[PDB]
Amino acid sequence: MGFKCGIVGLPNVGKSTLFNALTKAGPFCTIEPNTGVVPMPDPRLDALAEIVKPERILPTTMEFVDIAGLVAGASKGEGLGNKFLANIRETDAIGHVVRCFENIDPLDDIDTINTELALADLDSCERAIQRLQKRAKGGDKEAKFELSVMEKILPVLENAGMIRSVGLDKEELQAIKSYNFLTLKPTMYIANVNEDGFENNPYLDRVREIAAKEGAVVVPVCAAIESEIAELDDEEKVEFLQDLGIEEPGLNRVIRAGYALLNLQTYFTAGVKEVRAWTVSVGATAPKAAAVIHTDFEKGFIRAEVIAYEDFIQFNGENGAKEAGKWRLEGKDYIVQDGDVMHFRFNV
Repeated sequence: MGFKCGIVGLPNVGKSTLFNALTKAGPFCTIEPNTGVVPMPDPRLDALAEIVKPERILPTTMEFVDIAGLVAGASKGEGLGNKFLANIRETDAIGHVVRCFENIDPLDDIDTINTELALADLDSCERAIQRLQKRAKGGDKEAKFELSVMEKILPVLENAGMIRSVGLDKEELQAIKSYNFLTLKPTMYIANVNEDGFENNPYLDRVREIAAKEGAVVVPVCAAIESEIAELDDEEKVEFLQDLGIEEPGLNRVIRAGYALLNLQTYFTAGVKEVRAWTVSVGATAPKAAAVIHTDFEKGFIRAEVIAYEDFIQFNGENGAKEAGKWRLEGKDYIVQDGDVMHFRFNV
């Protein structure tokens, strides 16, 4: 959708251990514009590879961005050259690291940052109201429509609330898109714990408590335990894992949780030459999905040949599934499903 999640956090909370784990680890694809770009870790790839035996395997990517600058008075601070807020502006969602062990209600911590986001949005909202008012006083119908949206979010921002928590409809969103409001960015909590934190943890519970209220995802990592795995060899690490019920780097969970947060889904193409993960927004039709591969699919699309991920696996590839009849022709309004194995036609 834009493809950036910004990692934010209070000064002593592991943001750093976590974003370095993420940077270390960034088949035959060379991605090298990577101030936080990583390959999506997706075990569907290898599972597909096992059936298909492709020469190459091409995951997709997730971009994370480590938000520079100081938090404590970001809103006032910006006039002084603080970039916390502008940095957040260049992203599409927010992964919000919360210290979830001792050395204080987690809410106070989370509030420290949300205050500064709401305060900046308030200032935007107030300044907009002044301009849009004078347009509307002059009969300007669009400006009356935006203003009325401003006037719904204003008192929410006055009270440190999030624009994302206001039930605005699509027309309403559409009209305020251009403000690039910070408190409208989707967010998930990255609850950072001790290598022994997952368990009976009053902190982590209170964060889950807080998230439940606003529909938010919470993803526990131990950035301690996570930063370890990260300065071992390619493979000189396997034996490190098993030692508990984490079957993979708990980091892979944060990568996938942020890919979701940006509303992204994967579909796959699979053949003897390659298995590739392809990114589209949730709810894309096949033609939108397809246009990701080539731009003439927009107009040129004829059909999608589609197998549900679960069938491709079960029936061992495309001739299996065909045999079992799980190989569908789908059309212009088919809504791509997570992990569909697709082949697109622009000829018979």
